[PDB]
Amino acid sequence: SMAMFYAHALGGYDENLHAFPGISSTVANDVRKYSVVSVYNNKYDIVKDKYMWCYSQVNKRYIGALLPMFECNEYLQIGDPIHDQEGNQISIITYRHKNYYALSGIGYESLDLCLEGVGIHHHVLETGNAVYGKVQHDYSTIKEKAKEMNALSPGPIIDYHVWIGDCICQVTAVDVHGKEIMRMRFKKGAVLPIP
Amino acid sequence: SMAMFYAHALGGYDENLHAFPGISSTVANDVRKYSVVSVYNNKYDIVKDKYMWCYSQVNKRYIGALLPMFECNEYLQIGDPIHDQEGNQISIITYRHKNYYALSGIGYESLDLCLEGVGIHHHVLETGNAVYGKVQHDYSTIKEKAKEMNALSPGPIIDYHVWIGDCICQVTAVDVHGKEIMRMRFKKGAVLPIP
Ligand SMILES: Nc1nc(=O)c2ncn([C@@H]3O[C@H](CO)[C@@H](O)[C@H]3OP(=O)(O)OC[C@H]3O[C@@H](n4cnc5c(N)ncnc54)[C@H](O)[C@@H]3OP(=O)(O)O)c2[nH]1
Ligand SMILES: Nc1nc(=O)c2ncn([C@@H]3O[C@H](CO)[C@@H](O)[C@H]3OP(=O)(O)OC[C@H]3O[C@@H](n4cnc5c(N)ncnc54)[C@H](O)[C@@H]3OP(=O)(O)O)c2[nH]1
Repeated sequence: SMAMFYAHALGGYDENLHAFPGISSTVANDVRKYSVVSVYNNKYDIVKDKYMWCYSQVNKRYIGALLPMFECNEYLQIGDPIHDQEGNQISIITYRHKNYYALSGIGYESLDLCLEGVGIHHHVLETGNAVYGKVQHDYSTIKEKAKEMNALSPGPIIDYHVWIGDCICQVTAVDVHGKEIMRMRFKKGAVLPIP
Repeated sequence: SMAMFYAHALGGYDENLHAFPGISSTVANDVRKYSVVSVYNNKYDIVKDKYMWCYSQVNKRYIGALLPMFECNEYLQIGDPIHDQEGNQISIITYRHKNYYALSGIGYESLDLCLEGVGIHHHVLETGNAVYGKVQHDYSTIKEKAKEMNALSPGPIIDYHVWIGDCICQVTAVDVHGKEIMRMRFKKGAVLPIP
């Protein structure tokens, strides 16, 4: 039966289907393996070694992941089918950053959250900056901040912070005092979508 | 002057130094770029496309990461220097899995936690299994469990679970009801150390 893809931005989230950033689908395509994709008889190259951090928030559920992206100067519409080089539909158009479009599916490093009670914020990580909790700065400032917060007892997580940089991505969680409760690091460079 | 490396297992953790699994160091070596290392003038090959999830727990702080590993049939002792091909020390022996040794430093995807109040548990992710919260099972069972828990309101995180598989690694966090509050996925296969 035909593979279906529903755009979350058009109210298409379905908990029974596979969940990717901006997409609920009846199939689960591993989109890491594609170097070329097709949209309406036009071929586009997947960018090597830089990705797009994409996320949707549907039904108090956060669905984020590092996705492959391809360069296309033409305007493509949300929901347009994306094909492989054998005519199979593998995704739909979702997110964009200037002339780059995300290829959503089973992609790279991902973050899923239950959004009730916590907040989430997205930042561009400036090159050369280190990250602690809800702040980013030069290494020495961050190191001194971390040592200061070492005296405090950890409280419950209230906010998550996503840091998207040219060489690395990170996700931190803080309590009400700004103490870093958790840090994950994704060793890839990426960009954020532009609405 | 001279790069220093201190083994956490020998009480060497220092908050003022760079922190990696099992190591506090005065330098931060990016160990992703090495394909061969030297220990006692003998060369060993870094394993392609499979890694070791290593962690130490020091001063109520969890320091884990996916690290490169190399195959060595000889016995190497914790703290023994690891060199590159040019004779420079880049790391020390830390963790082992039979004939594989971790190369600790700035590695691949990482997880840092504040251990006060929450617990952390490590699991081998069986091939073909999906993960929800504190359980791993076939896809249909996991989807059905997730939908059941979708009705519950999320509570505070009390436990983290690390899932190390042959093709993927995941970290989830659960509340007291077993509801999944958070999921990160690392798109790499790995093994756990054997004590
Ligand atoms: N979406 C997604 N992104 C990835 O980057 C990725 N990498 C691997 N996999 C695995 O592919 C198999 C299915 O193709 C699954 O074994 C999946 O393993 P898993 O990643 O271990 O998660 C178990 C399911 O459980 C899902 N859930 C998690 N929370 C919920 C929820 N509240 N309601 C409904 N479903 C939930 C979770 O999304 C998931 O199911 P879906 O594929 O249908 O999305 C991925 N899946
Ligand atoms: N350890 C480590 N593992 C990696 O896989 C990695 N990938 C990149 N980097 C960056 O390298 C620069 C320094 O080499 C830093 O900019 C760092 O970016 P960042 O990872 O953004 O910075 C947060 C700093 O701050 C550190 N802290 C975090 N919590 C504490 C604490 N309680 N006490 C003391 N320090 C703490 C945290 O470990 C850290 O500093 P350290 O290197 O000294 O470990 C890594 N660092």
